[PDB]
Amino acid sequence: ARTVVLITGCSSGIGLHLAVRLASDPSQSFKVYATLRDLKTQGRLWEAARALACPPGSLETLQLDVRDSKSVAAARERVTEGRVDVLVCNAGLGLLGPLEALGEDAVASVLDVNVVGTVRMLQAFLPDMKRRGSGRVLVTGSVGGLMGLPFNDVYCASKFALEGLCESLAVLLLPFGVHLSLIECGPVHTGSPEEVLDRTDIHTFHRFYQYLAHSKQVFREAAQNPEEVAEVFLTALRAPKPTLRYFTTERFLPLLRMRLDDPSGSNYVTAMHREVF
Amino acid sequence: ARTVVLITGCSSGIGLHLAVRLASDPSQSFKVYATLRDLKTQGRLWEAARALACPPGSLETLQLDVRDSKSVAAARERVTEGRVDVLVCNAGLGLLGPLEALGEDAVASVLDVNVVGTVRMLQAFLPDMKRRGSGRVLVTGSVGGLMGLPFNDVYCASKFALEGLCESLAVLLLPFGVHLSLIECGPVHTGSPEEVLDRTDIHTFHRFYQYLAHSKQVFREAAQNPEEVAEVFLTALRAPKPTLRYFTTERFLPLLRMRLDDPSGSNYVTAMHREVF
Ligand SMILES: C[C@]12CCC(=O)C[C@@H]1CC[C@@H]1[C@@H]2CC[C@]2(C)[C@@H](O)CC[C@@H]12
Ligand SMILES: C[C@]12CCC(=O)C[C@@H]1CC[C@@H]1[C@@H]2CC[C@]2(C)[C@@H](O)CC[C@@H]12
Repeated sequence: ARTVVLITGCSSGIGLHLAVRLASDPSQSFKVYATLRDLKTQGRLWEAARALACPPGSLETLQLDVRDSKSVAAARERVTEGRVDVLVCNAGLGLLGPLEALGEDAVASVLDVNVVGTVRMLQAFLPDMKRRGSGRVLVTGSVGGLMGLPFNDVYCASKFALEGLCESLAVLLLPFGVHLSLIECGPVHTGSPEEVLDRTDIHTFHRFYQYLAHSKQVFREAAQNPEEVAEVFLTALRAPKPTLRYFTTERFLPLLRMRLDDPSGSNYVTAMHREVF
Repeated sequence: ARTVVLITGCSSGIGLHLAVRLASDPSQSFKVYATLRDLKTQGRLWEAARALACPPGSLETLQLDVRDSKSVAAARERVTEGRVDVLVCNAGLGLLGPLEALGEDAVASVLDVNVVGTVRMLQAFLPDMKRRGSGRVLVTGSVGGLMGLPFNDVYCASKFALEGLCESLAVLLLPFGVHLSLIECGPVHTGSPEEVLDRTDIHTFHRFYQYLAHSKQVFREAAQNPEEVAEVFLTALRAPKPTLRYFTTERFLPLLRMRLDDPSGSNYVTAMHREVF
């Protein structure tokens, strides 16, 4: 009857706002499983759910740790309807800093949550979709998945990885009737200094500050409401033939095109260096 | 005096051929540390070294496991010259199959060797390069880093990740005088069926066969000599101002451009589906 949606990473941000947008939809078309790594963070989702007056039974929370394939399987068994019509792979971690200041565990964690975590969800959920010959997968992407950003080396690695993962899968899934799309987000309004200085050189440290200053100004001028981003997920959801990629904004497309039409990377690296520094 | 080169993944392929090309250079400009995960595989490198008559002391082998930051640090201490002029990040794993048939450990291993392994090398070696204000980093890339290939979902994820990692770093390293370049390789002439069938559906299994058939024909028609690929690394090495990206072939550039100029991904996914299936 209803469209069953399971969303990862609902404790804040896009995931939180998408979950309550869908559950509160005036048409009541959606049953939403909002999943979270730590149940102690669920308060914010329930406060938003109340604000939007989600009908009882339109929204349920599950604990799901995308690092643990047992946790993934336990949450899938909790989908009482026995299918997922829309899977939204949104859990993700950022990681910001000079590459040599990043702990090895932090690097592996970002990769595990952002890439392997999405692999675990797709392994768990794609089979029943392929069998039914139907289902929609939406994956939260980033501008940092489409072009490299300084001091985001590992975050960008992880978001570029989701691009390759999803594009590869889409080439195969086409004749199966299962549609996968990336939702490419720019900024969204959702170590300490001594720590970082201890792990890098003064010149890199200064470039980091410059990057942070520029980033803050891009964010204050350009950040989108998660309400507006969530509606782009909805657009993808309802598209009779969805495309592989949706963009939540036109903002970064000129930078992207400059990347796109000089494959040597020389124009992009130059332009981004000037843009930031 | 000599240009000190440390290359990862020298047991076969590009890494093996690049190592002996450099060590055997008639000019004797290069001292090469060819590194390998398992020393039992070093025979092939030494057979090639003899064939090309590398002078004694032009080539040394080190054991290096890019999964282990202690192994990385132990090999760096073995660079008797106390600097690395050229770091070649080439170790890599493939992974081929229906996504749901891939073991979780195999997925994590590919990511660890191909992405985190390269992060470990850059963390270990970039600091002294930035300090000197000089050094060249060359990273073995792939066509699968630039466009998604069906049944290579995790391999492509890993090779897309190297793109984001390197591009992000290049934006920063520009004013430091340290130059990083990807060398984008097409095919290079360097589970059992019951296993895979047990882990997927018959229809995906059949698409896998089709992909393998097409792949084999692309390889037989298009595979390059690693001798020819190694010379593209040399070109990058010697370029007074290197670009971010070198391509070893023009072959896949029409497919890439079609990807590049439809950001929605719709033309690429369609064209690649038709190309393979
Ligand atoms: C990381 C930031 C800033 C913080 C964030 O939420 C993600 C966002 C993605 C767009 C980036 C931006 C930093 C400034 C950049 C790099 C602009 O120059 C162009 C794209 C911007
Ligand atoms: C994985 C393969 C085949 C095996 C290999 O060594 C890597 C190589 C990269 C180019 C791929 C190719 C498979 C066939 C493809 C997908 C062609 O259609 C275009 C690019 C090709």
